[PDB]
Amino acid sequence: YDIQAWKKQCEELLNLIFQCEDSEPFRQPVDLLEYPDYRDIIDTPMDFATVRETLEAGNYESPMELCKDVRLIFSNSKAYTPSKRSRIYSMSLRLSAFFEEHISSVLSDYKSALRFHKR
Ligand SMILES: CCNC(=O)c1c[nH]nn1
Repeated sequence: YDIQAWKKQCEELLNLIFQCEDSEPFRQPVDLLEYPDYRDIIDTPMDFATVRETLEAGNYESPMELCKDVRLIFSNSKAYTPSKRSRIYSMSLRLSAFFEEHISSVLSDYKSALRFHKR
């Protein structure tokens, strides 16, 4: 029933993602000195510290908005990878599976609570 519960649930999931070794390439914005052509390929950079900062600033209204930005971290990795076998892309796929497995109940509980609120 709690329409605000998603926020702490997302904070806890972000904490788990930061402890996961697979999140290392995605914890901070991609370094342009490391990947000089990054902005020629990626229009909208995204990373987990930016997601956490947006959440802590009170700049997400719903967990769907947070989801959209986390999914953008993974689609940017898929678009930038030179190979479906690359180390960083392979890390992104495992981390995406872990994220999707955990965000499912957050989204469901939020949408259910909002439907109850507007009944
Ligand atoms: C963190 C920026 N690099 C990537 O997303 C990447 C590199 N190889 N495969 N994907």
